[PDB]
This record gives sequence, C-alpha cells and structure tokens, in this order.
Amino acid sequence: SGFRKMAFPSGKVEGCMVQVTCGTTTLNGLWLDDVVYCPRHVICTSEDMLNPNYEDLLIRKSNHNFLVQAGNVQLRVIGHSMQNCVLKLKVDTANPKTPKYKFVRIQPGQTFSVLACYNGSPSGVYQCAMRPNFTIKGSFLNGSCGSVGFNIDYDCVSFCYMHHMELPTGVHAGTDLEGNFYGPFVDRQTAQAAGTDTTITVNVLAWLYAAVINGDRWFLNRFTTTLNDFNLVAMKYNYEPLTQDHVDILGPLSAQTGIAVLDMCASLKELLQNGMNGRTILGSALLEDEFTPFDVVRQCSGVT
Amino acid sequence: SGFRKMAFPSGKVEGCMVQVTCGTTTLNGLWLDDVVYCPRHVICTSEDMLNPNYEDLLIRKSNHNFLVQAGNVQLRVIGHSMQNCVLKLKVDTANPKTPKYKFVRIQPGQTFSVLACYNGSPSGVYQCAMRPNFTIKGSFLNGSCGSVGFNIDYDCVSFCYMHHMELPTGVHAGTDLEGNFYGPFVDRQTAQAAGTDTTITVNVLAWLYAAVINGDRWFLNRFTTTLNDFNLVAMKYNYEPLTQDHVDILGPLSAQTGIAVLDMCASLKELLQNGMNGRTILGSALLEDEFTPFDVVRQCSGVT
Ligand SMILES: Cn1c(=O)[nH]c2cncc(NC(=O)[C@@H]3CCOc4ccc(Cl)cc43)c21
Ligand SMILES: Cn1c(=O)[nH]c2cncc(NC(=O)[C@@H]3CCOc4ccc(Cl)cc43)c21
Repeated sequence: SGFRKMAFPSGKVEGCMVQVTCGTTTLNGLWLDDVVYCPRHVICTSEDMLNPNYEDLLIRKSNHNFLVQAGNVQLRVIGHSMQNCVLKLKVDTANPKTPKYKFVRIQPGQTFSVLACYNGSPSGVYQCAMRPNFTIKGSFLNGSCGSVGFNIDYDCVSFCYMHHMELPTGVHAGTDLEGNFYGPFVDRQTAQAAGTDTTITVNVLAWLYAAVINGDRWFLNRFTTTLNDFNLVAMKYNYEPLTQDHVDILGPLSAQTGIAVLDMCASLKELLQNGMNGRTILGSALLEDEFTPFDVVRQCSGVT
Repeated sequence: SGFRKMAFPSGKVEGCMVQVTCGTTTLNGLWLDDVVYCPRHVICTSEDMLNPNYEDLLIRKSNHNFLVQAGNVQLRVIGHSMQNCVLKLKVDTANPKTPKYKFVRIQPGQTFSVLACYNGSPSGVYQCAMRPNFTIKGSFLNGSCGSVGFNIDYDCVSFCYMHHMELPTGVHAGTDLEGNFYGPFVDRQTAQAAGTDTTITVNVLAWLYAAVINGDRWFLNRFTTTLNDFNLVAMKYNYEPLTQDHVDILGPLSAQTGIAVLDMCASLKELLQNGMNGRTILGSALLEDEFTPFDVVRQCSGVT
C-alpha cells in the first residue's frame, strides 16, 4: 500500500549520458549505439539564440568542433547531421551500455521519467507528464539541456523527450528523439507563451482509483453521471473532455475496485464543485493528474 | 526553474539488488562486496510472523537454504549471520558493481530515495522522508521487503533504510543497514500503531525558500516573528519545533533569497492560520515537508 509519484529506475539511461560541448556551450547528449543525440542549439552562443539560422551556423562547425565526453574519456566524432532540432553526432565507438531502445512520440497526458543531467552527469530523476498544452513542468537549470524523458517496458527504454528550453513562465519545452518539438515551440530566444494547461481528466480518475485501492475512500459518493453531463462540468473546470476511449482504458481499474467509471466521474464532479474541504486524497490537497491508468496498474501490481 | 520531488539516480543501487528466497518466502537483498543484506523475516512463514523467535527459527536454516539470485545467476552462500533484524549472507563472489558506500542511520526529517524492488528487480524510484514518528510513507507491495533507501554524495551511496513492514494504517517501517528499526517497531505481525505524524517545519521552510527562488512569491508577507512565537503556532498545528540549529541550516537559502529565516517563519505562520485560500505553492495545495534544506540547495544548484 501507499502510492507515490514514482519514476522508472534510471540506470539504463545513466549509462547513456554524455557531455557535448561546441565552442563555449556545453550541454548533455544521449549516446545510443554509435550516435550521440543532442539539442542543435549546442552550436549557438547566447547572442545567436535571439535569431539563429541553424543551417548557417552549422556550416561553420566541423566534426572536431563537437567535443563528446563519456565519463572522463573523449569520444571521436566521425560525422554530424541535423535532424529537425537535434544533432546526431556519429562517434567511432558504440556505447557498450546501450540498452534495448525505441524512440517514441508521446501524446499529451502521457507520463515519463526525466533524468536531469549537468555536464553529462546525472543529478536526479523525477516523473512528469506531457501537458495538454505540450509543455512539461520539470526541474531544469542552465546546463540541463539534452536531459531525456523516457519510459521502460521491462528491458526496453522508450525515449520520448529531450529537454531544450525554458519559457518565461518557468515551464519547459522540448522535442522527441527525432528532434520534433512537442507543441508549437521553437528553439529561439523569443516570446513564446503556453496555451491553457488543462487537467488530464483520465489521469485524475486513475489516481482516484489508486486512492480507493489504497484505502482513501472518503470522496466516494452515492451518485453517477454520463459522459456528456460530466464533460459539461469538466469544461467549466478546465479539465480535458473524457471520451469512451478513456472509459475503456480505465476498465481494469473499474474491475479491480468494483466502481463503475461513470460513478468515479460523478465523485470527481462533486470534488470539483465542492472542493476538498481541507481534506486530502493520497496525501494531496489537489487532484493529481500525472499518473496515467497504466502507471496506476503498474504501481498497484509491481511490474519490474 | 521548476521544482520537483526528485530522487537520486538509481543506477548505482540497481546494480546491488538481488533476490533472496528462504523456503517459500522471497524478498529482496542488497549485495555489497561479498555480503547480501536482507530482512531476517525471509526465514518466516506467514504463520511464523505472528510470534517469531528468530534465533530459534534461524537454527533450522543452513547456508544452502538461502537462495540468492543476481539477475538470472545463482550466488553461492558460504556464511550467514543475524545482526539485529537483518541477515547478512556471505557469498563467494564480491559484487562487481559495488559502488563506494556507507551505512548511515538517519534522523527524522531526513529524506532519501527508495528503489522499490520485487524479486530482486527494480520497479521504481521515489523520494520520501523519515517521518517524526519514525515511519515512512512509501509505496510497497508484497515482495517489496528488502528494498532500500539511500542518498548519494557524488559517487558514494549512503544506505539508510531497508524496508521490512507495513503497519495496518498503510504506513511503512524498516531498519537501517545494521538491522536496527527506526522507531519502536518490531518485525512481528502484531498491532503496532504509529505516533503523531508531525510536519517537518525546517523542510517546509526550505521548500518555501525553493518557491521564492522559482518565482512563487504570493505568500510572502510584511511580518516577522521570533522562534518562541513561531513555535507556539507550530505546536498548535502539529509542526515540529524550530530550533536555532534549523535556523543555521536555512542560512544559505536565506542568503540566496535575501529573506531572513524569521521572516519566512512569519510567512509560514500566516499560511498555517489563514490557509492557502485555494492557491498553490510550487504546484501544491499543501505545505510540502519532504525536501530538506540540503535537497533545496542541491536541486536549485545542480549537484551531480
Ligand atoms: C538558461 N536556463 C536556465 O537557467 N534554466 C533553464 C532550463 N531549461 C533550459 C534553459 N535554457 C534555455 O532555455 C536556453 C537559454 C536561452 O534561450 C533559449 C532559447 C531557446 C532554446 Cl531551445 C534554449 C534556450 C535554462
Ligand atoms: C504483505 N505486504 C503487502 O501486501 N504490502 C506490503 C508492504 N510492505 C510490507 C509488507 N509485508 C509485511 O508487512 C509482512 C507481512 C506480514 O506481517 C509482517 C509483520 C512484520 C514484518 Cl517485519 C513484515 C510483515 C507488505
């Protein structure tokens, strides 16, 4: 029992982190096989960030201008290419610690672990979610660019995020491992504002199921609702609309607890309208939305 | 910017986890050098747990009754001894992945990362704190016993916790790596109730400093207080008394923000008396107390 914001064990990803320096900019890179992936803004000075022409800036860089260091040993760069907003630096040595891996582009609402790094060295691991406005709320200081987000399915690491930027509001933006930004963000030091950060309804419901599984049951009410009635309330509270696909996904948690998905929706509807009244659910005074239904099943079943 | 509940990178500890089975009980063990540490209740059946005489039960066990498996390979047990509530199983092979390590006994209020394991395999990593009542609020299912808590100082892992038990209220109890339980708990399936779970005041203040560093400043007020006046309020709200030692520890965060420790105490005093009024601090609707002042400095500075 007990339910925590849990990240995946980070060992498989720690074995992939390297330091990439180009000129006076140093950030992190991800070394998989004989390729090192890193944000293309490693080639920029602080002044270039204002209006960078990456293709033009890249012309002035050769393989020897990218310094890749794995631990305290230097890697030989034998090729470099730009793919969207990431650089792929081909090195002469395959990473001996390369885990089984995939590159996946996640959808909003999906969660992942982040291994925050500085100078190619891991500082910490935390869990976050791709927000509905395609930002993530992370913990990243200067030098953290190139840190990655991932999920693990047994022994296969699915890399979904690479950190690139912090917006003026303190939220974060980045790309998948093909270098495509999540959302409309661009790697330029220009005013970019995020859209509405709506609550991930299906994740809140999954977390209310986790609360029932762990004994926090005070919020269960005598009501039910329909998807349409619930969504009228969800719209009002800046919650994402719940679909029949989300109801299907919650099926196993509904089966485990015996609480119909629409009954849990009615409980959530009353929590939105009435508030918590100074009470907590799983140690939280707000409705947590960064646990997916899959995370709840995994944590409540002990998948390793 | 951004502030997350961050765990240490778990790789160094993942390389130490093994599966220990004695008869029909399987749990986790920690393999450091040629010794495997595990909860002594691995020798008990579910029936033995009601009133176990560990010395007597241990007489019926030989080295060959302890099955230690590292990955999918078996370790040869050449000795076994009981130290308080842990068994130390000497194996014929030193763990080749043994990191630099220490065994430390933490004080209440101190935080640590937990690598939750099942069958010697890591499932997740999360951060928690030794509560003032010597329980921890973890996430542990059956089979999680032997999972460890630790801190990392650069390349040295200080192991502080080994999981042993879940109380009827869903909170957790365990020992240091010398097998001594934190608090008054015993490894017996008997009614054991926890004392008051007071709030770790010095950690809340550190987290309010983290909030100011990250731009959440709405709660800063025009007041100050004294330790004595603050503690009158802290007592009333089941907060731990703040001492001059805690004030000294917060010194570097006070220097970084320019907010005197007693001014932050007055802000916290108003938050306790007035509540949050539906507002959040660092994404939380409650006052977070599982970040120590050291955690705040480390996360806000990027120690790797
Ligand atoms: C500089 N810095 C911090 O101090 N905390 C950060 C957390 N995450 C990221 C950064 N860095 C940035 O955002 C840089 C600084 C210049 O502006 C831009 C513009 C676009 C892009 Cl892709 C990157 C950057 C951080
Ligand atoms: C069985 N079990 C779960 O299902 N979730 C658990 C989370 N953490 C621990 C356990 N296990 C226990 O607490 C066992 C079960 C029998 O009672 C006792 C009594 C003392 C001691 Cl030291 C251990 C135990 C859990």
